Amino acid sequence: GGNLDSKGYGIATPKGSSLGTPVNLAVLKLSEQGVLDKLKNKWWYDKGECGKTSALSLSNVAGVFYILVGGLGLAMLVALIEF
Amino acid sequence: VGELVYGKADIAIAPLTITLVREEVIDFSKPFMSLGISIMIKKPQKSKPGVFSFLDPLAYEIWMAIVFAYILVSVVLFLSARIVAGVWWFFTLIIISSYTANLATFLTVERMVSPIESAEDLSKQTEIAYGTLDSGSTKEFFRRSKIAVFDKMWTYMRSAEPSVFVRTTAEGVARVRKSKGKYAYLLESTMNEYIEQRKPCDTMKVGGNLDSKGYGIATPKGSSLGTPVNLAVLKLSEQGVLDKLKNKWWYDKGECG
Amino acid sequence: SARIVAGVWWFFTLIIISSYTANLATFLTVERMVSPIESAEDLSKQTEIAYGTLDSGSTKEFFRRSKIAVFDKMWT
Amino acid sequence: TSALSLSNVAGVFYILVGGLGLAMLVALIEF
Amino acid sequence: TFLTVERMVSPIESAEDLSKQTEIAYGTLDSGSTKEFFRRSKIAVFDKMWT
Ligand SMILES: C=C(C)[C@H]1CN[C@H](C(=O)O)[C@H]1CC(=O)O
Ligand SMILES: C=C(C)[C@H]1CN[C@H](C(=O)O)[C@H]1CC(=O)O
Ligand SMILES: C=C(C)[C@H]1CN[C@H](C(=O)O)[C@H]1CC(=O)O
Repeated sequence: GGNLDSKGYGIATPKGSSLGTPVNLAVLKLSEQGVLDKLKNKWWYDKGECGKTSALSLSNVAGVFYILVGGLGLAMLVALIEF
Repeated sequence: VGELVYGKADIAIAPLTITLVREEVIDFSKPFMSLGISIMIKKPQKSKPGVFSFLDPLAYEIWMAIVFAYILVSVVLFLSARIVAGVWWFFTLIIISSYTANLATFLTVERMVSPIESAEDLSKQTEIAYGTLDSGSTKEFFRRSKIAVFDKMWTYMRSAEPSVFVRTTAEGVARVRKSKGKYAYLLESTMNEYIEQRKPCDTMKVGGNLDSKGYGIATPKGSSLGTPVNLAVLKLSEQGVLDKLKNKWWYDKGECG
Repeated sequence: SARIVAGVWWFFTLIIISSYTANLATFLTVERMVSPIESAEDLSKQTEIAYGTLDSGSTKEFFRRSKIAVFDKMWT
Repeated sequence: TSALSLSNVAGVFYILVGGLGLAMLVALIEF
Repeated sequence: TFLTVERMVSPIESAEDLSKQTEIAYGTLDSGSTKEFFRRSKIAVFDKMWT
C-alpha cells in the first residue's frame, strides 16, 4: 500500500548557529545537483540483491481434468438411469 | 519574488518551487507540498475492433482464393476422391495453421509494445517531440543541469525547431491533446496529476519524477513572519490539514477520479 | 440442409479454437502474487493480523496524536 | 504488422490445383 | 513460447547494459590503457562502470 503521511528527514543545527544557513544552502545545492539522489541509489538500490517465464504448469490443466471427471460422472449417471 | 525583495508584499503564497537561486534572495518555509518534474502524454485509444480485425491476419486475396479453391474442389468432387479429400485436408491444414500463427503475431504485437517508460527513453528517440514552459523552475532546471540525460534533453529542446516551448500550462496540455501523442509535455507532478484527473481525461503521467522537490511559502529575509509561518506549516503538516486539502482540490471532486 | 449447418458450425468453432490457441501462447503466465493487505484502511478493519511500531519515535507519536479515524482505531 | 503473405501460401494453392489436376486425370482414366 | 525463447536475442547488446545490471561481474587488466581510460573518463556510463 501507500504511505500514511508525507514528511522528511533533515540536518539539525542549534538555533542561532553560524552553520545553519551554510548547511541549508549546501543541502539545496546537493539536491539540485542530484547528489542526494545518486547517494540514495548508491546505498539502497544499486547493491540491492533482490533484483518472462517459459516453464510448465500442471495447474492450468487441472480444471479441465475436473470437468472431464465430472463429465464421466454424468456419463456413469446416464449409464445407470438407462439400465 | 520581486515583490518580496523590493517590499511590495509581506508574504508569497503560491505553488512556488523551491530553488537555490530563490533561496539566496528569499526565505522558504518548510515545504507544504511535494512535487517533481514529470512527463505528460496522450493516452492511447482502448479499442477500435470492427469485424475487420478478424480478416486482418489472412489477406483478402487469400479469402477470395480459398473460396474459389473451395468451389473448385466441390466441382472436382462432382466429377479418385481420396486424393481430393487428402489434398484439400493438407491445404486447409496449412491455411488454418498459418492463420493461427499470424493471429498469434498480432496478439504479440498488441501487448508487447511500450510507448514510453522514463525520460531516458524520450532522450533516446526523435520521433516524439517534447518540451517545457517558456520559463519557470523546470526550464531553468534543464538549463543548469550537468546530468547526462537532462543535458541531452536540454540541448535538443533549445536546438529543436519549431520551438517546443509553450507560454502557459493549458497551452502545453492542449498541444499534447492535439498532437496525437507526438508531443510530450514536461511539467511538475502536481499539475500533471490535476490535469490527469480532469475531463476529457485523455492525458496521463508516465514513469516516475525526474527530480524531487517541493513548493513553499516565501517571506522576505529578516521578516518577523518567517518562523511563525514555518511552525504553522509544520502544524498543518502534522495535523493532516495539507493532505485533506490536496484530496479536496485534486482527487475528491475529481470527475474521472 | 443440415450439411451447411454442420459446415458453418465447423467453420465457427474452427475460428474460435484457432483464436484461443493463438491467444493462450501470448498470454503465458501472469506470475501474479496475492496480497493479504492492499492498503492501510483494510488493516484497521481486521483483527487477524496483529501490527505494531517502535517503542518510541515519530511514528508512535503520530498514531498517538492522530485525530484521523483509521489511524485512531489502529492506535487504540 | 501483417505480412498476411499471399505468396507463401500461393505455393500450397499450386499443389492443391496440381492435386485436383491429377484427380481429374484419374477421374478421366476411370470413366 | 519455447521456440520464441530460442528466438530471443540481446542478452547484452551494449556497454551501457553492463552498467545497468549487477548480475554479471566485469573487469579489465590490472594496468594498461583500458583501466586508465576508465579511471580518467568523465563520461557517465564508463564512470559508473569504473566506480
Ligand atoms: C506553473 C508555473 C509557471 C510555475 C509553477 N512552479 C514552477 C515555478 O515555481 O517556477 C513553474 C512551473 C515549472 O517551471 O515547472
Ligand atoms: C529509527 C528510529 C528509532 C527513528 C528514525 N526515524 C524516526 C524518528 O525520527 O522519530 C524513528 C523511527 C520511528 O519513529 O518509527
Ligand atoms: C595487452 C596489453 C597489456 C596492452 C596492449 N594495449 C594496451 C596498452 O597499450 O596499454 C594494454 C591492454 C589494455 O590496457 O587493455
